[PDB]
Amino acid sequence: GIAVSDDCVQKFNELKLGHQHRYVTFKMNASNTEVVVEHVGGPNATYEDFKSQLPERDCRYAIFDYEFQVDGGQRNKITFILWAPDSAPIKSKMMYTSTKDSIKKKLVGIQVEVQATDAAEISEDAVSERAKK
Repeated sequence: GIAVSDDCVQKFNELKLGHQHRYVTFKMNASNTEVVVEHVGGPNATYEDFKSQLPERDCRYAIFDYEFQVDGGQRNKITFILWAPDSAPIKSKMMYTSTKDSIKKKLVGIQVEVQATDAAEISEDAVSERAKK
């Protein structure tokens, strides 16, 4: 069973507790034995900084601290994202789907979950719609 590295939780806690990162992405390590931190986005990194780097033919996990306004007040939603494009190899989708429960349960405090399989499903409009639901 693929493990989740401690650093994943550390970076997540930095985002969740310290508001230190706008987002963190995660990927399987070279040996497919552990989930590891891939990218760390600074507090002022944009939704596009995150989305533009997702691989067309591989899967990723991510946490995005999604900020929006409701009636002029600020809100945030810790959003977990499974990026699993249809064009990824079946092996890869298999690995990331079957490990999804393990990583989510270690990242305590997720408020919103999104599973995206194509460009429209990972659009900011899609995440935003799900975050203020």
